[PDB]
Amino acid sequence: KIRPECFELLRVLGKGGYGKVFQVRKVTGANTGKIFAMKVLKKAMIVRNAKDTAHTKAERNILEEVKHPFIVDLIYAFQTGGKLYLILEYLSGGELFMQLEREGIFMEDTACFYLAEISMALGHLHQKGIIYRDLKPENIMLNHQGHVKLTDFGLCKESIHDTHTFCGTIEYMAPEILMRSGHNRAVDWWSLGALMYDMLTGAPPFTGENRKKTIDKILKCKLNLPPYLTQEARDLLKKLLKRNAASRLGAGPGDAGEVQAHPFFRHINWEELLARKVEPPFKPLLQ
Ligand SMILES: CCc1cncnc1N1CCN(Cc2nc3cc(C(F)(F)F)ccc3[nH]2)CC1
Ligand SMILES: [Zn+2]
Repeated sequence: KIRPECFELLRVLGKGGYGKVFQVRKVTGANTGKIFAMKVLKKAMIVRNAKDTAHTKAERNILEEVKHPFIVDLIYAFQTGGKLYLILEYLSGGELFMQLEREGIFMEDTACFYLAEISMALGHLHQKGIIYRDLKPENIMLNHQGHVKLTDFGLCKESIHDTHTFCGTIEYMAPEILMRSGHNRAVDWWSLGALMYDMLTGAPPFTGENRKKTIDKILKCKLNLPPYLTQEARDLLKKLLKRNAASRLGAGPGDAGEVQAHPFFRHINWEELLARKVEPPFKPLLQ
């Protein structure tokens, strides 16, 4: 019988309008002493909104349904009168954002490793009919070894809200999401490109002085390909960051297989990648 009393709270990892994420220690059962992450949602906040209530259901369904090395693991889920609890694996490696912030610009080999692992996670989600939408580098964490974990499947984590599409940065989201004109898994391959661009140039591809100007630039999609990148990196970017969603690399029947076949990923051994037998560019434990 998993209860809130089965866990002691250690610290707040995140705080938002709908609740909190804690680092916790399990103090009962065979897992006594194990460290987890605990997401606690406020029911009252959520049930007063039909979309959020659906989104909260979707989150738990997704987590219970996916199982993949590069996607965060759900260990337990329960609820009380006022709270919904999700017990996730604790990831000690931080957000991908922090590595990018420290490094300024990734070397291409570094970027390739992360994008390669992410592509496998995306392919898994798409097989399950799930769209990730937003690969801004805060939405990707690293485990203790330095491997990728997609984490963002639930409610908007902001305290102030703009519907939640526009509540955080929109710089990594596809034009057709911003226009609300209907979309599909192709938006993830767009977002992979935006993240790649961020990794290799220091900033996402389309940024304006304000929110209005940023949206305009994304819709116009006039990509500036820096001349310094390899031909492979440039070609992959040009095929991901396209306004015509159907024509994006990855948007076809092959999905992730299409992207993973690109010359930019030519040195990647996918069997070894998936088994996490490939040495990551950064080791959080050593940092
Ligand atoms: C739960 C997976 C995880 C595993 N291991 C270590 N760190 C992790 N997280 C990943 C998520 N990250 C961001 C975040 N999501 C949030 C959601 C909320 C919400 F309750 F929905 F309002 C509030 C604050 C939030 N902060 C906090 C640390
Ligand atoms: Zn919001």
